[PDB]
Amino acid sequence: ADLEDNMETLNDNLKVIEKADNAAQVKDALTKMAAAAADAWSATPPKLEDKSPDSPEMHDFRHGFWILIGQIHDALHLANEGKVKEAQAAAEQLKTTCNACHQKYR
Amino acid sequence: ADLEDNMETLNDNLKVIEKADNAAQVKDALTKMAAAAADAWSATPPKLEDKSPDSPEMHDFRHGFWILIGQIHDALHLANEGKVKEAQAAAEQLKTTCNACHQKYR
Ligand code: HEM
Ligand code: HEM
Ligand SMILES: [Cl-]
Ligand SMILES: [Cl-]
Ligand SMILES: [Cu+2]
Ligand SMILES: [Cu+2]
Repeated sequence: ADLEDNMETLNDNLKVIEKADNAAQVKDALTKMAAAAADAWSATPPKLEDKSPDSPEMHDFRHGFWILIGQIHDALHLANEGKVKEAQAAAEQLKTTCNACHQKYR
Repeated sequence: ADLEDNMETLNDNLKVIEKADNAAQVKDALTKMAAAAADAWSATPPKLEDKSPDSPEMHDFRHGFWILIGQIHDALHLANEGKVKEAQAAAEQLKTTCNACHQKYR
């Protein structure tokens, strides 16, 4: 529930998806990711600790989780359509969204 | 952070949106809604208290917030395009997602 644990869950489940052999394994990992991002939403990263809760930076930080949550859902839908490799590929591409936030706020 | 508080935030800001006369009012209310939904993600509703956290019903409960969060985002994007009335209309139509969950799980 702290920001570290949420980030590990995100990281770990990205690796679970990469190594997965069926759609159920992918779905489970993706829902775990979504829950971690949702929980991360209310956090203040150390580098934005001096900004007000409703500053543009804090809004944008939260928006970074918003984008990720949408994209995790896109990958979930691919898995439900039986597109295992495509869902795995979509999950890998999530790193772009991971990195976008890290570059600004980590 | 309770399920009650989160539902009030959601309800109250839906009313703020309806009464809004500018884009900024609509944007702010929508982000507060998204934050409440994200926070509600980890909750177990009274009716699903005897179900396991990874039961289909619990996944579907969480999925209800997932759908809502995407739809709030859609309304947010309308506002950012300057389509204020359209964003207000989109926010009002969120109620069907509100009700979809209430019907199953409230
Ligand atoms: C699936 C996507 C993501 C993955 C796999 C991921 C992974 C990680 C990992 C493993 C760490 C700790 C290791 C390190 O700092 O070197 C970390 C830190 C961090 N992440 Fe992420 N992350 C993701 C998405 C995001 C997003 C979307 C945001 C912002 C909205 C974010 C914000 C941060 C911040 C602020 C830290 C530093 C934490 C601290 O120092 O307390 N991350 N991330
Ligand atoms: C913007 C849409 C929503 C609005 C305006 C809203 C509003 C409310 C309000 C005012 C209440 C308290 C009144 C009552 O219980 O009669 C409530 C309760 C509740 N809502 Fe919602 N809600 C929304 C979305 C959702 C969603 C998407 C879910 C499911 C994922 C959900 C699940 C629940 C549950 C389980 C309760 C009862 C909680 C308890 O008794 O402890 N709501 N909602
Ligand atoms: Cl911390
Ligand atoms: Cl499969
Ligand atoms: Cu879905
Ligand atoms: Cu957006």
